[PDB]
Amino acid sequence: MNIFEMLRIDEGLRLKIYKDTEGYYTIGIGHLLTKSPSLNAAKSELDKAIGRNTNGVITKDEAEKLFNQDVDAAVRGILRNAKLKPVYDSLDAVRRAALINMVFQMGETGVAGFTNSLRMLQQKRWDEAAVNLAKSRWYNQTPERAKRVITTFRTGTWDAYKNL
Repeated sequence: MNIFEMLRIDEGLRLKIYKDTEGYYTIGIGHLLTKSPSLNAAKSELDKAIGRNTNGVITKDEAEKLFNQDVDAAVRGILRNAKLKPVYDSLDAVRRAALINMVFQMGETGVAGFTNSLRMLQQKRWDEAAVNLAKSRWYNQTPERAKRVITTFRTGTWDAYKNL
């Protein structure tokens, strides 16, 4: 398993504009288009994103190309972030995938806010950190996905995804 397969499981793949769990306009593999309520604002961001008149529908290839960029941007974001970088550097390869997953979902800013959890991860207190991460809107809102990510941090294995 790898970050790509992992995220592909957590986000799914949709070739037509859809609303995400928060009610926002999304397409492909969890690619947020706009927080705006206008389907029209969404289609416009979409076309700009793809470079063609999509009319709200994209191909598998287009979806994947957006996905590749988003993963790259997630990694680079962590590497540039002063709160995130040190945690990332401290982690083994599987857990690193878990931090990338959070960042792809909630943005750099969002994850950087999990101050206490970040400190625990850095200190390698797995169980403690898993408990702290669960005390969040994040866990409350998307508990199935949050549980898979948390288990990944707790065990350092891909068990939670081997199921799926």
